Amino acid sequence: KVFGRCELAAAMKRHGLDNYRGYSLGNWVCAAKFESNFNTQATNRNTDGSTDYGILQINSRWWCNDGRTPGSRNLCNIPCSALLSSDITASVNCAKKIVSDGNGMNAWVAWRNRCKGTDVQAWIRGCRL
Ligand SMILES: CC(=O)N[C@@H]1[C@@H](O)[C@H](O)[C@@H](CO)O[C@@H]1O
Ligand SMILES: [Cl-]
Ligand SMILES: [Cl-]
Ligand SMILES: [Cl-]
Ligand SMILES: [Cl-]
Ligand code: NA
Repeated sequence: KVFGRCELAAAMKRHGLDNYRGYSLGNWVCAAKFESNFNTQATNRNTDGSTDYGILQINSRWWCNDGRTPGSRNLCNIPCSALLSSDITASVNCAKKIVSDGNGMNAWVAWRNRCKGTDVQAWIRGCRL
């Protein structure tokens, strides 16, 4: 599923992402825009053999199990395919664990390079919420 910008903002807010760990909703919408272009089915292979999954491009190196990243962790205790569902519940719950691990949203390379320090509120402008 490819979300609309305001559709995704609503779903993230319903699942309690808005200001989670101090990150306003626009931060999460911006991150998903640049990690996946709002596509819950996005996947990308990393150079070390791991893979990033779903609308927030969560990495199998640490967070999910895909059966093909030897030596990795599954800290969210989910199959990576659960991060590709049209329902973002699993991605949100895993993102809450990631952002709580001490580094905040710097765990998302696209947020760090393309959202951090910008006017992220622009990403929820015009949505009802
Ligand atoms: C929280 C998380 O899994 N972030 C990943 C990061 O691990 C990876 O290096 C990158 C590759 O483009 O995509 C995502 O930002
Ligand atoms: Cl915001
Ligand atoms: Cl594995
Ligand atoms: Cl949803
Ligand atoms: Cl922080
Ligand atoms: Na893993």
